[PDB]
Amino acid sequence: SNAERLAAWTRLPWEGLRYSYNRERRGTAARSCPQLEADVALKAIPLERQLILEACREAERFGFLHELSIAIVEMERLNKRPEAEVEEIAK
Amino acid sequence: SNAERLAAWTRLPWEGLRYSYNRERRGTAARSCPQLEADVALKAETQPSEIPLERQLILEACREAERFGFLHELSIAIVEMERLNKRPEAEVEEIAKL
Repeated sequence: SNAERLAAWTRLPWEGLRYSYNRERRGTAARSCPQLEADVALKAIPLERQLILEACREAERFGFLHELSIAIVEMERLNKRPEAEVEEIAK
Repeated sequence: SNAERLAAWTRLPWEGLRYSYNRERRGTAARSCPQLEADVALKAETQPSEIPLERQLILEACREAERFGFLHELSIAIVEMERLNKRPEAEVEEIAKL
């Protein structure tokens, strides 16, 4: 789905991305960042990718994947991801 | 936090991982290995799940290191043990990004 594409396209570290997931999950019963990280540790693709992937899937399950994708693109542009590569995820 | 990252990354058995936890907890009020083992075993008892107890033990130990301020020392010790078991260096850099 688009959750996997988004998770595979991003270049941000989870250390940064976790703030956007935490922001856009507001109002939903999706897992917190502590819960996502703990579930990935307890049920043990590179680890950081797994966390991003689990976050994006959770956003899709709880209906805020579009909001998260907007925030990720914003963070990417803040870290100078070229527009030609933002074009890849806009489709 | 980085406790969850470390616990997810390590493949060491608790039988081995308990040594680095016990060595790096010196000087702190962190729980001993038997205290962690009894606590986690009871928690796994009161909430039965498919989660391997060893994975809960390791996560608890990493969280305890973070609480008492020796998580960085525990990460170094864990990586040394993993390197002794020939954990591929490409995987070591994944955890070294902390």
